[PDB]
Amino acid sequence: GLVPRGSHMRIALMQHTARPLDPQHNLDLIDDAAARASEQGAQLLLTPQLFGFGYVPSQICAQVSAEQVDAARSRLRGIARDRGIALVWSLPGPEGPEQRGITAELADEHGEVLASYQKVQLYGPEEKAAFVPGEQPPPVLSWGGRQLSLLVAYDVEFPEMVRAAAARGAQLVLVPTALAGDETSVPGILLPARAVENGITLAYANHCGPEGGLVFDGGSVVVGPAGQPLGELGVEPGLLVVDLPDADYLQDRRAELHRNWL
Amino acid sequence: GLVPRGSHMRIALMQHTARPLDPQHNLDLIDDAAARASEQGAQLLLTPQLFGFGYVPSQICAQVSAEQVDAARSRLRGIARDRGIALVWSLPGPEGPEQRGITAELADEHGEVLASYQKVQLYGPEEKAAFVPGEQPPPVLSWGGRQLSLLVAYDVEFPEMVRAAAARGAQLVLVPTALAGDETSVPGILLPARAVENGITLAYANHCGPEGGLVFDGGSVVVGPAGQPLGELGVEPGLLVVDLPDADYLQDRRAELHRNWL
Repeated sequence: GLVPRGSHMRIALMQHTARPLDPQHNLDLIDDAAARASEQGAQLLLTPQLFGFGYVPSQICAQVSAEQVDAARSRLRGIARDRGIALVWSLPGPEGPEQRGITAELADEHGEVLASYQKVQLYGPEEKAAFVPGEQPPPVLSWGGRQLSLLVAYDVEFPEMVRAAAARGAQLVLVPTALAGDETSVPGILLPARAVENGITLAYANHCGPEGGLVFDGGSVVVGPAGQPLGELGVEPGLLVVDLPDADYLQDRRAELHRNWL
Repeated sequence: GLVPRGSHMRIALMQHTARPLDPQHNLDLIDDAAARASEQGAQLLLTPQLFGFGYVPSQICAQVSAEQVDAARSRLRGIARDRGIALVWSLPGPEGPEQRGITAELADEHGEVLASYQKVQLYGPEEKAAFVPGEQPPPVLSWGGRQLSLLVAYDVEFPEMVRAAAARGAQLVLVPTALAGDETSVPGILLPARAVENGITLAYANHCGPEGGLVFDGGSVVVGPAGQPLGELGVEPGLLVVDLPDADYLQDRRAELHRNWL
């Protein structure tokens, strides 16, 4: 509907089912979403974890080459530019299959890659066998008038990962994910706390429906600093569009002691 | 009602209003609660932050001597022994008024003090003016067949404080508190996450009603490892009695990186 008059930020989250090992199908879905989000006045689209090749870690390790990942990455840079919308995607990283991790990248509407991040907290034995964990803290960068940051999936369930972003100035944390198994506690209990305990907004974009032997939960959501859903989806495919509004835990935490007690 | 047949743990939480600077009145209330919890088969009673002198930090600094704190502490050890119930209380620490912090202590049913902890995360300028912050991590100790730990009030709102306890083996974290101002996000949003993200149980005992110029929220609650309230109170005085049931975030967290990124 009409954008708020001021200077403001409208984001979109793509929730959909990917087909394993079919990047032309999955990237076409991303392109469709990018066009629809831009038409609705969104300035950025967040898409889910490993959407381009499907959430199939062992198959990605066995079957998807670095040249194939690069071809999908160039296509995605192309969609950000061609649809004139900033885009956050998540693919395998650019190294060989035995060296790369799971990453998220943000390209601006000119297609320039502003930030790349490698998932630090791999989930379960198949991810750990298929991917190398990241060793770097989450990036934080100005975009659209706020400080954005990236994390991936299981990362957000650790308070330490969100705090690492908020410590570097993050105000809006964008999280591609792939969560199955009817795990309501992640978006229902953990996400609202990560928002409140840092005073930030988080956007969480999941797959939904049957894919690669799992049934994904959907439940994509944007949670504001009071832990309230600003918008949310259920279990069906959908494009969530949200207008964002413009204790001091982050000052008060005794970080020099906390660091010694983890 | 009848205790479960096995080896099991039944705890009680005292939620009530204290009178500022009137330890004979407030400690009598604790004694009443201890007797009632023991009669109902509870093995431990958790009571709220600074209940013995009321939640009045600046007045405690100005008016309550170390000899007066010690006299209340001996009375409380006496109630644990005489009512035959383990007791967790929270008083000013034992040093002079300008050196002491806010503490929580656990005495067993024999009146032996098993653990003492000094609140690390002071809340707001009046606490910071009246008390010295603690510098030690939360204690964790076997009692009743589980590993118990102590934190105080604002501590629990920092994920790092609960993680410090769970890292040392805590399974049941006991939290005297004093929270006013209709701050629903603490027990509604933060506590359930602290339980889920560590896989622990937390018990949270607040004041309620008008006291020292504030109106306390009540909302005392025991939350289990799925983030569900096992029992909970509203805004009126009450004695909550709960029978406790008998992802691996704690193994998976990359603590050596997290410690560098806080």
